[PDB]
Amino acid sequence: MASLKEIIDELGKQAKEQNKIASRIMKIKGIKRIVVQLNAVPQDGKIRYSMTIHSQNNFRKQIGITPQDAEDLKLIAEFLEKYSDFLNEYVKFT
Amino acid sequence: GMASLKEIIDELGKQAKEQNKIASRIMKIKGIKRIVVQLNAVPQDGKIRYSMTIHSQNNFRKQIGITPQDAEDLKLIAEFLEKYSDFLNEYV
Repeated sequence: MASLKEIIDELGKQAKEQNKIASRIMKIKGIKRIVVQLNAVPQDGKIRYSMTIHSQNNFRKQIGITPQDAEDLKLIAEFLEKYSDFLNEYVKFT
Repeated sequence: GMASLKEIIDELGKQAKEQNKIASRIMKIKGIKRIVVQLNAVPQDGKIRYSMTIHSQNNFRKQIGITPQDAEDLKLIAEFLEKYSDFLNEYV
């Protein structure tokens, strides 16, 4: 896995050089469906960086995240685990 | 608890059937600050199927679809954010 610095630097150059958003799907060990991207976003004559999560089935639907979202993500995982058997048995998902 | 969630699920299906639309309810998860879970009752040709989506509370269009099987992915994302917190907070 590349360092966060190696990623930010490369995307920043791409964004500056191409004057567009440059993104990379992050390779995080064990993450199988949810996609995590780093984005270099040109704005106000400089480059800004963001981290976003997506499905592998629609990238335009996304949530921007920061370390401050860590607890929320864990609480959601805990909810899913708590009710996993119930939901899988009681409802048909689409 | 499960008993409440069961009733919420049935009532959400009823609403979707009666109002001819997707009906949604935000799940009551204690301690959430920003990213909330929504249950959706989705009509498909006289059957109700369900979906779950997570959203930013400050902008519900910012969302992704999830299932119970995604618990591990969410924990791994959280753990990544924790491990690299200092760098991310400074350079994001």
